[PDB]
Amino acid sequence: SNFKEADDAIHYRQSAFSLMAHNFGDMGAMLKGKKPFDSEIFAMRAQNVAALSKLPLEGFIPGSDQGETEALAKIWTEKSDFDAKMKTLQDNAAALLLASASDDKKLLKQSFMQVAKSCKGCHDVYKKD
Amino acid sequence: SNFKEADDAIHYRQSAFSLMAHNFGDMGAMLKGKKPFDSEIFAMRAQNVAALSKLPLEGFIPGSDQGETEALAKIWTEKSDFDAKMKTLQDNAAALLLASASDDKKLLKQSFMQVAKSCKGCHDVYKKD
Ligand code: HEC
Ligand code: HEC
Repeated sequence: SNFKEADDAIHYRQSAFSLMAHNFGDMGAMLKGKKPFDSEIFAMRAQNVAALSKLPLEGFIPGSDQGETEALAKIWTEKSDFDAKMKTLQDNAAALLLASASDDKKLLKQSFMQVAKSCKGCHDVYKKD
Repeated sequence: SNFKEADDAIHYRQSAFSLMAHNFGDMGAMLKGKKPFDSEIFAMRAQNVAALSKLPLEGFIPGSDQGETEALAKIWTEKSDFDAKMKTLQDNAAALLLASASDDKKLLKQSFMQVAKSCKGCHDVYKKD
């Protein structure tokens, strides 16, 4: 295994998701007008989200559904669909990174919403209530 | 500020460092023979370390030296030198990513050691004992 104990795998994936959320939420705040929009900071965030999105799958090792985690056990009996949702997150984050190189606000919002749908769609099925 | 409270900034930088350490340590384990060396996994790790190294500086916001943190207060009275160490970490991680595209083991070890010196050199000065 890549981790000494199961708790290390849980902490790893949780930390990657938390960092993803900070960067993704800053993009959302800018698009929603909650803070000033800045195209360079937006692109920096999109790069961070794309890089961070490659990290958490590693942490979903067998046997790491016990203890202090919000990951449902059915992740590991439906692992093919789970992995496919994670892969789609990657593609969507790559599209948002590409969109961040342009200044078309509607295309930015559209690409952002596709990533957001990836986050929520996986959570609704595979994260504890 | 990019963070709602100081504890959020602390958690952010701590999480980025923790993820960096997992990826960096896997490269070290492979170079030291503690686990089988794999050039593709090594390159994946080098990319992750380079991406993650761009994240933690954001978290060192003014006033976030109180509470549950190992960051010393002198980070903020010596912030120029601190930032310069972080920038050098970036350059070193970029060099290790470039080295990971080749199969020269001595050059890989040399580039890895330069990053490791960045980690320890900053810790020795700016992280609590
Ligand atoms: C499945 C394919 C997921 C996708 C895509 C995204 N997330 Fe998620 N997330 C998932 C799980 C199974 C869990 C629980 C992990 C655990 O071990 O507890 C999470 C958790 C989070 C969290 C909380 C992290 C923590 O501090 O404990 C956050 C903030 C989070 N996820 C955010 C997030 C965002 C912003 C996403 C899209 C950009 C996203 N996740 C995708 C499963 C999946
Ligand atoms: C200064 C310029 C640093 C460089 C370069 C690196 N690190 Fe570091 N690290 C630094 C500080 C000030 C702190 C304390 C942060 C806090 O708020 O507590 C840390 C902390 C860590 C940790 C512990 C994280 C945690 O879970 O709390 C780790 C595992 C860590 N740092 C690893 C690490 C590695 C592997 C580095 C090089 C690749 C590296 N850091 C560079 C300051 C600095």
